[PDB]
Formats: sequence, structure tokens, C-alpha cells
Amino acid sequence: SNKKAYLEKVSRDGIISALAFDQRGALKRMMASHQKEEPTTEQIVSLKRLVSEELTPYASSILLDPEYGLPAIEVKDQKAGLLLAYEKTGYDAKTSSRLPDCLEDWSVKGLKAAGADAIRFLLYYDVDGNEAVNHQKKAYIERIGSECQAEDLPFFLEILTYDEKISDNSSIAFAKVKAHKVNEAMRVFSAKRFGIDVLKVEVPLNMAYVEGFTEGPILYSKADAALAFKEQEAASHLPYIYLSAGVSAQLFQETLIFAAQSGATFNGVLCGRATWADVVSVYIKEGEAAARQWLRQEGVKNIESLNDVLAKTASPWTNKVL
Amino acid sequence: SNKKAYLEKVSRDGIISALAFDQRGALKRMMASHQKEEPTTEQIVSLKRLVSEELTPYASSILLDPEYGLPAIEVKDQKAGLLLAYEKTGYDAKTSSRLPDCLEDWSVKGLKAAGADAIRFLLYYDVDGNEAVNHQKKAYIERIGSECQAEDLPFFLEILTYDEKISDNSSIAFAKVKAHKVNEAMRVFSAKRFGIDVLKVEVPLNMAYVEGFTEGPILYSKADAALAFKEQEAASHLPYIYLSAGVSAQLFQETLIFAAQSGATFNGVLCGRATWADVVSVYIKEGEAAARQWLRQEGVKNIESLNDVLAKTASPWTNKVL
Repeated sequence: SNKKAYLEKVSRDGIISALAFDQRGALKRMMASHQKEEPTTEQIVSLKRLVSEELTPYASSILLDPEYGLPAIEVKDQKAGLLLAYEKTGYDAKTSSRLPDCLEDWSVKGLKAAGADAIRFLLYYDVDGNEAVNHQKKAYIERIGSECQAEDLPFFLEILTYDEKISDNSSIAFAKVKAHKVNEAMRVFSAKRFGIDVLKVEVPLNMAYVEGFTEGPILYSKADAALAFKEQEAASHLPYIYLSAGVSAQLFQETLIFAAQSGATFNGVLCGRATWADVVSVYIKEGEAAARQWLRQEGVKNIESLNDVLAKTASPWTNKVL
Repeated sequence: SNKKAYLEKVSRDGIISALAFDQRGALKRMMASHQKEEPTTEQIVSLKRLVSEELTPYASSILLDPEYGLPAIEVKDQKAGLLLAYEKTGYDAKTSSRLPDCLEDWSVKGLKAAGADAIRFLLYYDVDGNEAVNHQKKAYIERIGSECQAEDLPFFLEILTYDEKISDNSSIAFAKVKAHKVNEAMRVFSAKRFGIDVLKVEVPLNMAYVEGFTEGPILYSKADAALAFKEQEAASHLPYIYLSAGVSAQLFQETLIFAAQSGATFNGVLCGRATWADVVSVYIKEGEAAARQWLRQEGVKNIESLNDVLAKTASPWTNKVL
């Protein structure tokens, strides 16, 4: 009922131009690289509060995590929608099952009360894997989907693909099956039983092996690459958006341009490190005030450039909901 | 909202006179005591099929578990409703948190598809316990309450009380605080936030310590016992029913009579071991046919006696549902 009202609060002109900063494990790895000590709860909380304060005026919404991001919510722009992450971070590298789990302290009710306009759950999925594992996963998504129809909140399912016998996603071996993995997963979770409103997905290819985007060996010509984007768009009726996957800002913007040229009708992005990655080093080495002025200068032009590109490549989701 | 339609499907004349055989761990312990080998899946399934076959004509519904009870479903009486258990059996006895967990292969959607008219979740709760633990538990119940409001199925919450510093629920020390534990838990989960339709609860006392009912030490006069039942009735606006807690058939019936005399407005029972406990020994030691005739004689007389008692002591839930 009010799913479109909430969806409108995280969009702008029917396009989701959202800033992602839910990173937890990844954030303390970035921080640890620039200092001798372990990253403190203070540091994580303060940085998130800082990024929220300074960049949310230029985003339609922000994605945050309940673990460190609750103080960030109150300093956020009044025009920005709010997405909250629901899942526990990471996965056990000693098995290939990578089962999903919700934060112990939370429910969609609780997340809604904290100010969420939409819920994000991150799922690792292998369409070709053990289907006892996949049975349990689908059952879990069913549970959360039901929660979101009861609480009347849009459900963002983020799908990160992998292969149970390939450890390295950046490998050539994985790049040869990624399109299949991504597209078929979208096709699976388009089923109404899961109650998903928006899919958050990666681009169907490894752009580092696409003609023109690499300066070395290629797996795909530009024609075959466009086919992958076409197959991805035919794979679902649901609105979908792209994650940046930690690429450079420039690579990301060119990928969106290529995708639009290929026929992809993506409905926005949830972009993180490609926008703000460099602020981490500045914050840790030169302090909070310096970090603030980096965000007021190079941060704003990162996100403005992204918005500039999005304005010419992204398609409104209004066309995909009657 | 067909929640009341479903609730009617498990009732008879606004009274829930239901047969419970969801027991799993408890069942194999009962079976193990009577034979050298550990009880195998065939035996459990066959016994569930047998009890379901013979006793469901005298009950308004049956509670079963998805692990072993699905074959029992096709053989249950067709004027009898179906409840399915959602939670994993047992708890880790080496910690006091006793955290709740759903069966991984299932969702409320799936239980509905399997034929459920209602969903049962069993929760261990200590109102005086660690309240980080209790926060997590309440969050979990919120989730399932939401699931059930989406699938439009009645939510039965069974609450078993315990004390984090008392291992034995049948001890005198626990009997001294049991009324408080049960009644306050009922108040807690009466909140609209949890979405519960019917409470499955214990009697607020240990009857083996009540004046008139015991052959040993007395903890409660009959006046204090009646006060506990009155306090239980004021603790919730919701319909509630009693589990038998494995007492003898005659004691359970005497407890129900006392309860009604005290002013309790319980709306039926979900009775298991007090009805059919003795059949386990018969089934294991003298075979299936012998078990069949126990159920046809002493089993039928147990459950018919119970129905007789219920018709003069239990109150219709229609009075609590506007």
C-alpha cells in the first residue's frame, strides 16, 4: 500500500541515487591499513556521522547499518531517505554454503521504528550449488519478504554471486560464468513468493575483461558484453540498481554509460567507496576537520559527477510499477 | 482476515479441544527407556500415524511437527484441524539464554502449503533474566508475528517459563516463583507488537504442592492457588489454553476443574502426554497392534473424559474476539 510512498522517499524523480555506507568488516580493513592500532567504535561511528552530515544533501537516500550507523541517522539530510541493513556481516570462509543470518537484536518492526524507509538484506547465492543449501536460503528470504509485506516496507534484496568451487571472484574462471550466475539469480528471485520490491545486483560482467575497458586480455567483445546487459534486463520485471563493487569512480561512471548504451534499464545505484574511499586515509592521518573539508570538496564533486551521469543513463522505476 | 476462520477450523463450539503430539526429543527419550537401541525414524513416524489415526476423531485439531508428523497428516480425521510447530526442539542446557530458532527448511509460507491452519512457536522465557537476551527473544517473536500477519494465519505462542539460576522446574524453589514467571510473561507478550492470536501457557502453579492435591509438602493453600489463577486471567486479553505438562490424566482434569472454580477463563487445551503417554511403552514392548487397542480403549476414555470436563469448565474464545 504505502510501499510506493516509501519508495518515493528513497528516490528522486523516480531514480535511486543513493549513498551506501553500511560497510563494517570492509571499513575496519580500510582503517587498519592507515594506523598501528585497531579501529575504535568511536572512529567508525564518527566517520559515518561525518559522511552522513556532508554528502546526504546530494543523495536521494543513504544506506546504513544498525551496528554503527544509528548515530548517523539523526545528522542526515531531511530530504534523504533511509535504508537499513538487516543481515550479519560476512561469511564463513571454511564452508561454501554461506548461509544468511539477521541481526539478533532486530526485526523489520524494530528497523521501521528506528527510521527505516526500506530494508536491505544481503544474500550470497550460487544458482548451481547444493540445492539443500539453496532451499534453506529461499526459505529465509520468504520469511523476510513476509515481514516486509506486514510492515509495509520496500524490500531490497542484494544478491552477491559466487561459485562453491571458486574462491576468487576476480579470477578468469569466475568471469566466464558470472553473467550466468547474476542473471539466473535475478530470474529466481523474481518469483512473487519472495516479496522483493527492488533487486540490488552487480553488473553481469567483469569489466576488466571487456574490450575497451581493459588494456590487456579480453574475454568479451563489446557486442557480447551488450548481450549480457540485455539478458540481465530481460531476467526480471522488478526494478534493479547497481552496486559499485569498490571500483574507481571513473570506471563506474563509464560502466553505467556502457550499460545504458547496451539497453540496460537500471533504476539507479547504491554507490559507496567509489564516492568516498579516499576520505578514510584523510580522516585517520590528518584528523576529523581535514576529513570534513575533503568531503566538502572532492567528496561533493565525486557524488555530483555520479548524479550527472545518472541523470543521463538511469531509467525511472515508475515505468516498472504499472 | 480469515484468522478467525482458521481459528474456527481448530476449534469446536468456540472451544479448542486439541490433541498435541509435536514432541520430538521428549518422545525419543520415552522410547529409549523401553529398548536397547535408540528409537529410529520409522518408529516415531509410525507411532505418530497411529495416535493421529485413532484419537483425532475425538479432537477438534491436532498439533504436529514438520520433521516426523507429515505422514500423520493424511491419516488425521478430516473434521480435525491442523497446527504445525515452527521451532527447533530442545535447548542447549549448558547455557541459560535458551535462544529461539526456527526450523531452517521452513517458513510460514511453507507450513501453510503443507496444510497448516495455524502456527505454533515454543519460547523459553525468564521475565527476570538477562534483558539483552530478552530483547533478542522479543525481536524474534516480532518477526514471526509479522510473518503470520502476512500469511493471515493464527499465531500460537507457547511460553515455557524457567529460571536462569534453577535447573529443575519441578523443584520447590521454582514452584515459589512460577506464578510470577508465567503471569508476567503473559503480560509481556500481550502487546500488540508481537501479533499473537492465542497463548499456549502452563498453569500458574505446581499442583503437586497445592492443598488438597498433594501427598507431601504444601506450598499453597487453596485460596492462594485461586489467587494465582485470577492473576493469570487479568494478565492478558488474549485467548489462552493449557498444556498438560505430562501430569496424569485424572490430575489434569482435576486441575481444569479447580481452574474454572477459581475464575480462570481458559479457552481450551492442547493436551499430549496426559492423554497418550502410556502408549509409548505398549508400542515398543508389545508391538503395534497392542498399541492400537490401548488407544481404542484407555486412550479413547482419556480423551472423552477430557472433552466432558472441557465442556463444563472451558470458556469460548468468541467472548475475547470482538
